[PDB]
Amino acid sequence: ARTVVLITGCSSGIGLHLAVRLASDPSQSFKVYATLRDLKTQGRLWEAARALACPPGSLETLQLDVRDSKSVAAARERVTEGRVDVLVCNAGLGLLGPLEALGEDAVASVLDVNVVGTVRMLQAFLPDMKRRGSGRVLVTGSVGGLMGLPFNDVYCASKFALEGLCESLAVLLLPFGVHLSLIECGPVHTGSPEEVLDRTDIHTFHRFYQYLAHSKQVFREAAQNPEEVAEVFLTALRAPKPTLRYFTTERFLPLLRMRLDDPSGSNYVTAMHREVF
Amino acid sequence: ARTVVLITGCSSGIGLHLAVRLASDPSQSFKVYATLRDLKTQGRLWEAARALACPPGSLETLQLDVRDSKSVAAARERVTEGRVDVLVCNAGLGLLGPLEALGEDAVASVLDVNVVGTVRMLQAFLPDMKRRGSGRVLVTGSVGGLMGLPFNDVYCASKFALEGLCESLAVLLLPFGVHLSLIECGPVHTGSPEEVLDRTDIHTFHRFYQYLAHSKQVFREAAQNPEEVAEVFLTALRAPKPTLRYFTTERFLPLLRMRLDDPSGSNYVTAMHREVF
Ligand SMILES: C[C@]12CCC(=O)C[C@@H]1CC[C@@H]1[C@@H]2CC[C@]2(C)[C@@H](O)CC[C@@H]12
Ligand SMILES: C[C@]12CCC(=O)C[C@@H]1CC[C@@H]1[C@@H]2CC[C@]2(C)[C@@H](O)CC[C@@H]12
Repeated sequence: ARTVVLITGCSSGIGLHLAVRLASDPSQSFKVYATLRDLKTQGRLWEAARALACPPGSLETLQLDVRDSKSVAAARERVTEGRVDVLVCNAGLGLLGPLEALGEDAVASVLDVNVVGTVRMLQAFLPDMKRRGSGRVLVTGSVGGLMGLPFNDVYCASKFALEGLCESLAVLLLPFGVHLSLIECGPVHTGSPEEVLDRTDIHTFHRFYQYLAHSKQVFREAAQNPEEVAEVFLTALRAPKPTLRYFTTERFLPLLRMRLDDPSGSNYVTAMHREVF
Repeated sequence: ARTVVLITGCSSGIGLHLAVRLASDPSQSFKVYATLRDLKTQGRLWEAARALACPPGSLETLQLDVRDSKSVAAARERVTEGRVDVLVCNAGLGLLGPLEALGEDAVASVLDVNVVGTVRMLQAFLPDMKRRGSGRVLVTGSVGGLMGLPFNDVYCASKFALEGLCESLAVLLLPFGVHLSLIECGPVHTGSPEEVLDRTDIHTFHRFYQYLAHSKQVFREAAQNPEEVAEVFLTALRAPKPTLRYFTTERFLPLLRMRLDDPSGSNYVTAMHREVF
């Protein structure tokens, strides 16, 4: 009857706002499983759910740790309807800093949550979709998945990885009737200094500050409401033939095109260096 | 005096051929540390070294496991010259199959060797390069880093990740005088069926066969000599101002451009589906 949606990473941000947008939809078309790594963070989702007056039974929370394939399987068994019509792979971690200041565990964690975590969800959920010959997968992407950003080396690695993962899968899934799309987000309004200085050189440290200053100004001028981003997920959801990629904004497309039409990377690296520094 | 080169993944392929090309250079400009995960595989490198008559002391082998930051640090201490002029990040794993048939450990291993392994090398070696204000980093890339290939979902994820990692770093390293370049390789002439069938559906299994058939024909028609690929690394090495990206072939550039100029991904996914299936 209803469209069953399971969303990862609902404790804040896009995931939180998408979950309550869908559950509160005036048409009541959606049953939403909002999943979270730590149940102690669920308060914010329930406060938003109340604000939007989600009908009882339109929204349920599950604990799901995308690092643990047992946790993934336990949450899938909790989908009482026995299918997922829309899977939204949104859990993700950022990681910001000079590459040599990043702990090895932090690097592996970002990769595990952002890439392997999405692999675990797709392994768990794609089979029943392929069998039914139907289902929609939406994956939260980033501008940092489409072009490299300084001091985001590992975050960008992880978001570029989701691009390759999803594009590869889409080439195969086409004749199966299962549609996968990336939702490419720019900024969204959702170590300490001594720590970082201890792990890098003064010149890199200064470039980091410059990057942070520029980033803050891009964010204050350009950040989108998660309400507006969530509606782009909805657009993808309802598209009779969805495309592989949706963009939540036109903002970064000129930078992207400059990347796109000089494959040597020389124009992009130059332009981004000037843009930031 | 000599240009000190440390290359990862020298047991076969590009890494093996690049190592002996450099060590055997008639000019004797290069001292090469060819590194390998398992020393039992070093025979092939030494057979090639003899064939090309590398002078004694032009080539040394080190054991290096890019999964282990202690192994990385132990090999760096073995660079008797106390600097690395050229770091070649080439170790890599493939992974081929229906996504749901891939073991979780195999997925994590590919990511660890191909992405985190390269992060470990850059963390270990970039600091002294930035300090000197000089050094060249060359990273073995792939066509699968630039466009998604069906049944290579995790391999492509890993090779897309190297793109984001390197591009992000290049934006920063520009004013430091340290130059990083990807060398984008097409095919290079360097589970059992019951296993895979047990882990997927018959229809995906059949698409896998089709992909393998097409792949084999692309390889037989298009595979390059690693001798020819190694010379593209040399070109990058010697370029007074290197670009971010070198391509070893023009072959896949029409497919890439079609990807590049439809950001929605719709033309690429369609064209690649038709190309393979
Ligand atoms: C990381 C930031 C800033 C913080 C964030 O939420 C993600 C966002 C993605 C767009 C980036 C931006 C930093 C400034 C950049 C790099 C602009 O120059 C162009 C794209 C911007
Ligand atoms: C994985 C393969 C085949 C095996 C290999 O060594 C890597 C190589 C990269 C180019 C791929 C190719 C498979 C066939 C493809 C997908 C062609 O259609 C275009 C690019 C090709």
